[PDB]
Amino acid sequence: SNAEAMAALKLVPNNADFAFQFFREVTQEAPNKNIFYSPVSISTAFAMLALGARSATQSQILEGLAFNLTEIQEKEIHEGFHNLIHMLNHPEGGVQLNMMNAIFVTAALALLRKFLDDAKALYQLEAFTTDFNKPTEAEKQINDYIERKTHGKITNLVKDMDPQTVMLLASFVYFKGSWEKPFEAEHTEEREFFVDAETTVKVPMMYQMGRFDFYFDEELSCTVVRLHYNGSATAFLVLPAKGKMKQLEQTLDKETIQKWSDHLFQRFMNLYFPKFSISGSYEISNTLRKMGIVDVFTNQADLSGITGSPDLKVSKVVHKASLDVDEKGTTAVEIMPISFPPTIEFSHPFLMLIFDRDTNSTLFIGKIVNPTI
Ligand SMILES: C[C@]12CCC(=O)C=C1CC[C@@H]1[C@@H]2[C@@H](O)C[C@@]2(C)[C@H]1CC[C@]2(O)C(=O)CO
Ligand SMILES: NC[C@H]1O[C@H](O)[C@H](N)[C@@H](O)[C@@H]1O
Repeated sequence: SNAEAMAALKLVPNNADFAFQFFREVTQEAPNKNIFYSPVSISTAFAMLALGARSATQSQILEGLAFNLTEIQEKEIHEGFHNLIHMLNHPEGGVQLNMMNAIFVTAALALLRKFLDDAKALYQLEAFTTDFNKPTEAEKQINDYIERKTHGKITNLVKDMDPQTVMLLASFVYFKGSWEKPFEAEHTEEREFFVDAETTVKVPMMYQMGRFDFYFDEELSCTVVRLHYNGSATAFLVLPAKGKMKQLEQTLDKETIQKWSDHLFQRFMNLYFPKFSISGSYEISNTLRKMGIVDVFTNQADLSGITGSPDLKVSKVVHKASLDVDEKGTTAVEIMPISFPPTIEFSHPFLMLIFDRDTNSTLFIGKIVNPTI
């Protein structure tokens, strides 16, 4: 839904499929914890490796990313992702996501100019020769890099790095949206959030009254509220009924998303939503292995497009996503609402799904069980 987004849009179902398989996988390996990551950022970091991959290494990357090579060209995927990053990262554009990919490669290996140029042009890759036999100084320099790159918002990407690391793939992304409809800060008050409930925490609960996109599904036992950001990003806030999270996790896919957005309608309501911040920080190898991306991690990797020899493999891929949510920030037609409008209060665990409306991509997937962690 942006026309400049032509190449990016060809990617829309494949990226959404990947986004939600990844989600299904990760909620299994960690069933009662905060989950927070950037699908678009993971998809983008891996497609970028595909630039340098050959044969079955390459085919597994692209397929595990949910592309079917018999129906889409490799040219189009890279064109797609270049168009996507360009739109998400562009200053004049609707998101300013500032999502970043970096590789840290052992000084003991060669790099091809062809890979460095292709990956810079397409994917804005920064690549660093790294002496992993100085773990202390490697760690400190990598974390300083993430810190400086994120204007302070993300620090401590890596800790205790194997001195035999061949290549670290880093993707990281910080976001704070500006709300199309701001919450009034005078009315934020600490209220109770029900984690367990053997557990209960106090959270600053924001408040706003007004017309918001809303939908209830009975099938899933979920209240859906959708809030726009200024620009083109939008947030779906999904409140499952007590006892219905496991079920929502196991079903959630892009068809569920399309159902929701097809059926949202503006409803006047009292909205209570926590002011909070969340990080997710993962080494994502297993998850991707389980999704069928195998050889890239093993000695059977063909990354010869990177080094010019079949000597490279991905030792470690760290993904860190970070988000702040608060009240901020910035007429002639106003509804005459019913006497006792509904109240929706996100005060028990919920999903937060952040998308771009210009490229129809999933920017963030959050499962918030405890907004004070
Ligand atoms: C699932 C969906 C439609 C089917 C598909 O294969 C890919 C997606 C993922 C992104 C979704 C999209 C549509 O639903 C419209 C959405 C929600 C979009 C993100 C932003 C969006 O354009 C809107 O929020 C407009 O309401
Ligand atoms: N198949 C074409 C596509 O993939 C290659 O690996 C090239 N290096 C890149 O520039 C191009 O867009």
